[PDB]
Amino acid sequence: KKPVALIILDGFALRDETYGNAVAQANKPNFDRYWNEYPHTTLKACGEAVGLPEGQMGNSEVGHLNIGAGRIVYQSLTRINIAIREGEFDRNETFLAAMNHVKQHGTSLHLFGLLSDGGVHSHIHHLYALLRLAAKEGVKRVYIHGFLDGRDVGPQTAPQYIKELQEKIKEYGVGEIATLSGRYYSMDRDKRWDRVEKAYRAMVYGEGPTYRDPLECIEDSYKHGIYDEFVLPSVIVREDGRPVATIQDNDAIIFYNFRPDRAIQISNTFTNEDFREFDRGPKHPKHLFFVCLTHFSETVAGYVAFKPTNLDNTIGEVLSQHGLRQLRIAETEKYPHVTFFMSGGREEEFPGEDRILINSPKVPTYDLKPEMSAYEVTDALLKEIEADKYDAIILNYANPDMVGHSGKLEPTIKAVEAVDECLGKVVDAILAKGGIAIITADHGNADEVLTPDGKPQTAHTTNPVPVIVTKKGIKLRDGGILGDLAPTMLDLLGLPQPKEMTGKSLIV
Ligand SMILES: [Mn+2]
Ligand SMILES: [Mn+2]
Repeated sequence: KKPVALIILDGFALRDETYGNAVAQANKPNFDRYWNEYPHTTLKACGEAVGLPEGQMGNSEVGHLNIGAGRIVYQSLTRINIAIREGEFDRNETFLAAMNHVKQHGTSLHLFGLLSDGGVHSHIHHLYALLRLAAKEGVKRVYIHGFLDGRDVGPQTAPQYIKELQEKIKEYGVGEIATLSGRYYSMDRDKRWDRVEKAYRAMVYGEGPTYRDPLECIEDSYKHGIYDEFVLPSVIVREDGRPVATIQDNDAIIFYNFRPDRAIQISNTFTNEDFREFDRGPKHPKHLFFVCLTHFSETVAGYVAFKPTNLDNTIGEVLSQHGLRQLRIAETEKYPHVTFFMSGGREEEFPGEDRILINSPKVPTYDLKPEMSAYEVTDALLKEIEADKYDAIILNYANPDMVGHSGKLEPTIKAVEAVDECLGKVVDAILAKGGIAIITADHGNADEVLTPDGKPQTAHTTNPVPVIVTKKGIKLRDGGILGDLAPTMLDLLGLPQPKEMTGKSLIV
């Protein structure tokens, strides 16, 4: 069994400047030899090249969606942007139905979402559109519960978004910031239900640090070294000390996040009839008209404003269709991208698809353990390779992206070095097995963890990703995009490529 393996170095891109570039500064003997000894090229992993507005950096969802699809996958951010531009956003029946509910049953409208213009999980401009729409629809009571970013934008940038929002609220004549919480608590994706609960109880019970001014809340957090991303779920209160607003029975909630992985958990806490992860308290809110901007999961008992469209014949499906055995492997942090997103937004496994989940280290931030679980993932898979069970393999090494998000150079360099070591073991095992490896990445991050002034850079970059096909004797085209990865794999697998896959094999 000569396996063909697609190895994704999450957040590993190619950038010339070496300043703050942990990818370049790291000692990657393994990666370097393969780059030198095997055919390679770079791919566009951002902007229109992956279904995003021009300029928009890529990410795991977008990245894994496009890699697994073998075509340019139209993204949510773009789609909604167009809706707002074409005046279709204001005609959305789900939004209107939610607005009618609060008006008809005299309740309140609550707006959930990442407060920033990162564009990865949301865009603050989408929130303003809802605020403008709520004002147009005559919705009296509108409350904003913002989740502070600092991961897709500057580490301490919330003040400007809060400011801009406050200005929009005044202009539009509706809205009131009710709570502010770091996305660390309100947008967890590791089933750390303790974090989630914290966000929940601030929102529905008004429990947590209380302030009368959104900005003083932020000022105070920064004062304690707690920045945007990690801001404790706080509650804004009125002159009478009472919370500005708490989610109650029959209230409506519009969660303006369009990325699912970090939205499902809190969405379940709110809509799940029977919920066990933790005790929501006996007086917890019921009968909430819950609206998801896009589809999060079948579990979320709520409506979807922008309904999804099937992604047919993604590599997972073509491999399965041809009786091949495939394995998806990754540690917690990237398990959803190597499975859900890779499979074209599909939850259920394909027949013949196996999955291995390795638990990420039990650390708050991964700068505290740069090697994360890279070693456990390598050992588990090395075993799978010795067994000779799989035809295709999809491995994702989260380290570069996860610790690069810390905005720290040394830890990110350590991370990159840890993965290189692992990468050599994996590819060397593949080759020894007579198989071929496609070493690549979904987008950049670790190529820039410091700003020009030397400050922490906690977000992705727009740099191209590397592409190595460990198959001597071949050449790779150059104007490639992620959507060209799947066709190349099928090419290597010698399987026919579906018409759906509009991408082109990188092999000449
Ligand atoms: Mn990624
Ligand atoms: Mn990332």
